[PDB]
Amino acid sequence: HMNPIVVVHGGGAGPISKDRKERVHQGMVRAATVGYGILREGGSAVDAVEGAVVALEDDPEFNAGCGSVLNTNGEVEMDASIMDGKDLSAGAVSAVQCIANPIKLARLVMEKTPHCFLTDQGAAQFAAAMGVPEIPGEKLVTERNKKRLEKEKHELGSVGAVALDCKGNVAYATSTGGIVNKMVGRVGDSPCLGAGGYADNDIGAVSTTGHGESILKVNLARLTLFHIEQGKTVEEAADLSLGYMKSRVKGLGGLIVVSKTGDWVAKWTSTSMPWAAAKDGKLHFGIDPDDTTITDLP
Amino acid sequence: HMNPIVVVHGGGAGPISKDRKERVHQGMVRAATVGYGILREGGSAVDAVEGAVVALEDDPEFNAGCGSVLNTNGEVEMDASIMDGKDLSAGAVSAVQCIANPIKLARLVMEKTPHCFLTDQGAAQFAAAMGVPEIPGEKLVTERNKKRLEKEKQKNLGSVGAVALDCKGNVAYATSTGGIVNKMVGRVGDSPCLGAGGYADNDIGAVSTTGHGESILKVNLARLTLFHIEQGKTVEEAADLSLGYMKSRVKGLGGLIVVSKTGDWVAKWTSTSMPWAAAKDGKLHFGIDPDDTTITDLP
Ligand code: NA
Ligand code: NA
Repeated sequence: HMNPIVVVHGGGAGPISKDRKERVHQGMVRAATVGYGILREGGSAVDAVEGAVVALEDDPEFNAGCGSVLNTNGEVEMDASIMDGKDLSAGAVSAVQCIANPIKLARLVMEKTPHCFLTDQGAAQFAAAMGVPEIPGEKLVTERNKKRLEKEKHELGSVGAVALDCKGNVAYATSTGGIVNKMVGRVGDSPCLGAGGYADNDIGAVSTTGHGESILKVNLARLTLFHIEQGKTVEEAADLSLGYMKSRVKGLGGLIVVSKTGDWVAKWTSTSMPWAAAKDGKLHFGIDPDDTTITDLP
Repeated sequence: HMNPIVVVHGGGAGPISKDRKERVHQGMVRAATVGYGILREGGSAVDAVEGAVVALEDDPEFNAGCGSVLNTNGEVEMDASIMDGKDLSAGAVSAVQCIANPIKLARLVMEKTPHCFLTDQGAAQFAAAMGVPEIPGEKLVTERNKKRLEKEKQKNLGSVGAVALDCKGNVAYATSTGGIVNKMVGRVGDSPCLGAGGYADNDIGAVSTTGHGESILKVNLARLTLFHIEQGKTVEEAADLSLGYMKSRVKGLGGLIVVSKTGDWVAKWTSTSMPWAAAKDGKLHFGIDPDDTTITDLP
């Protein structure tokens, strides 16, 4: 049987201050631990990435769940998606408001409905009948996010995880608040199968982050896979696809990928992308290029 | 300069009833002629795909705008998307109501925002603010469809779209749908979603798709087709393969239309029927079933 692995990422974004790097280090290791945990018990690729993403949704350092950036109206409107490489079963939501964990609801969409994509008010109604707790806006809002909003007015990207399990299934999960002063009801790549992620057992899985208009226009995650189906290393593929994204539509960001045969990589063309990976009891972490650290992980 | 072409498609599903065939014909004809009149007057491919799909939106006989299916509480919710092949520029709208032309609203998203994709109340607000009219939601609601919803109490009647190659060698697609009848509030399918409902790139071509929304999304059918044309596959060979893999892998059935950078084109489907029409070299081709392909002169 396979050796399981989880890979996680934060924003493919600008350079991050070195106090915020510490809470970022700890948050990444956390999400990674919840996913590896579940795996190491022979659990599924789907639950692990869901585990991991959920831990970054509940952390206000990251641009997903609580700590989601604010739209034009200073409100949190969130996107998330999930996919299982075995059946290509999938679930997603756009523009959801007033809940803790948009990624759970994507998973609720994947397994309770014969659809794959619910948005704004219809997602919010599905939530009610699944009894998702509806909570006030402020509980997701951080004082940092109000400040940053007046900055781009008076003139931290997606989060995600990929996994391979001890059975050989892969999955991806993605979630985000979108972007600062985004138009109302703006939908990013994070809920667009192929763009914000893809998962196929006969290939591998990918979670992306960056400029989401760019990402959607090149189908960045499925493109990364196209390079692997042509038999490139995982490294090369990400580099062709990220490299295509730069040269064709002037777009920066990054992605994490795991192929069906065990290998995995975290690459980016933006400045920094927090990331972590947990395989064989070692944990791999980093933010800036060629700055990795390996630790041990129970 | 290349000879321009435009292909249009209706929904890719079960057989049409005799009483509708000539109605569907009249729709496909006017939508293709319209689009090719844009291409006759030096028009852009984006302009060509847009107008051919407005036709279909306007026509009560097709599942988009006027005549879209109803969701489970009896209302119309519409998705559309459009893409410029030159710079990969795009716009999309999901779950929109009470506007007459969603494809037209998708165009404004591409043109007049920092964003590729808008949804729901956001989309209402943006349409309203850009001078798009409000129309009683009752006007998109037709009789044929009321009897489908009550009866269902799900049928995948489909989507309409278009692809075009304009005289400069630019490609484009537009896809629009009312979706699957009886749907949950807020269900979005393949049509607004780039790489699935359609994809356009000057480097390879343009595709638009129809069928079961969820399956086209899963295998990313439009982009998947263009991957194979990249590999050497002809437009017919790639449609075969991309549609075969959706059939084997997820057991979805649909159709597509595709036009290459050279102006090679095909209509292909694995569903029983798919209304399609093309205009090219002063000629108007049209089928619904396999082998019925008529080819009359276009004046
Ligand atoms: Na968060
Ligand atoms: Na119509």
